[PDB]
Amino acid sequence: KKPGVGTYATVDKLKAFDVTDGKKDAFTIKDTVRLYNVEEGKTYAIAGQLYEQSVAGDEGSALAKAATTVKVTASMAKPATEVEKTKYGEDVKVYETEMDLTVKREDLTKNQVVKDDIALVVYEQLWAEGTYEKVNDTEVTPKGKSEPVAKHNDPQSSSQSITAEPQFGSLKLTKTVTGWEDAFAKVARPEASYKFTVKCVQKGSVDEFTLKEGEEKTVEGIPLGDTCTISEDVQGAVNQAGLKDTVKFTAVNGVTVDSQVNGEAVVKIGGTTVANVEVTAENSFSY
Repeated sequence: KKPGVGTYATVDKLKAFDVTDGKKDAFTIKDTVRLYNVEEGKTYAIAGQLYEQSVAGDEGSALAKAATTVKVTASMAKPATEVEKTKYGEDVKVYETEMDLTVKREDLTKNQVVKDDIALVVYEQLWAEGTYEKVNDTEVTPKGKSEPVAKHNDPQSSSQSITAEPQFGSLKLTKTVTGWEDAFAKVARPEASYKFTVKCVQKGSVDEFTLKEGEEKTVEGIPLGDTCTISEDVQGAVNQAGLKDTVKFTAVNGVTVDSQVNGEAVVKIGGTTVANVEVTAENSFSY
């Protein structure tokens, strides 16, 4: 029997949190530390670090760090999990304590649009009594070449994983028509089909579709703060109506829509601000 260490990471009792929550400036990862086959009455040092998964273990890349000393006692004992017993034996003695790892929301988002879930992971080390020169509240200083007696530096650990989950916005587009003239039209008004392409730059999306007059289409899952472009096939509209088409874009809820070329709009979907945006493209036909 040799000492071991394990961890279970949570945020507000859960395995994920909303990283695009503007009301939060930081998040606290509860790092529940499980000490295996340690000696009652000895004083160990423990350290934890929080990393984004792709750089997990890279010194300099830590989002948060914590360190402390723990004098192991019987009152800390907790029942072993089946996973713990499988690894360490059915008689493994488990002692539990905890530390907090607090990360600033801006160190996750970089104050930029968040496209995808950010995978996080907690690493932990256990240091035996006398093996560390000192401990501050972030790091254990070794005695020269000394090392922890156990580590849990496991980047694929589900137990130590946390997901920083972004929320998403959406864009609804509705087509309207004014100025139709049967003398010039080449199709029946209710059969006219108006072609659009909606692109969202941070999402990396291209959605092509048609709307008849009065129809709508929604593009979902747009990163908050994304820039979205809407492009109509204006010549296709002109060909069907037999008239010039001035496309007039509007949006509800005070959202601005910019149009620098006829049939082209740019709109922001949320902030880095309204998240479910609704735009109307009016095909204003005239001779």
